[PDB]
Amino acid sequence: TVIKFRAGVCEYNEDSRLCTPIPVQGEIEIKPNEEEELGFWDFEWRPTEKPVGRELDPISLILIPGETMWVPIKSSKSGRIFALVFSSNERYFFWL
Repeated sequence: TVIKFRAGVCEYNEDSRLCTPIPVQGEIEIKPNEEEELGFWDFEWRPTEKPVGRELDPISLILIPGETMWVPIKSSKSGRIFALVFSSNERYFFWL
């Protein structure tokens, strides 16, 4: 049952090395893992909403409280960007 929801991603700037929220809203897709093996609510994102001059694409997101660390706030001035980082390079940032 790949359900669908509405959230946002997080673009990064190499000139300042920062992770701000993307102006595009797009949407996510709740998924019960590829075959309900890890019970991981795979969240598939995709440009299916109203963008703002920034063309994006589908981004497979994962949710594991026992593997990827949950980062709702990165100290300093920050609204609410839920970012999950594992250890190698599977670290994505999201904002609602």
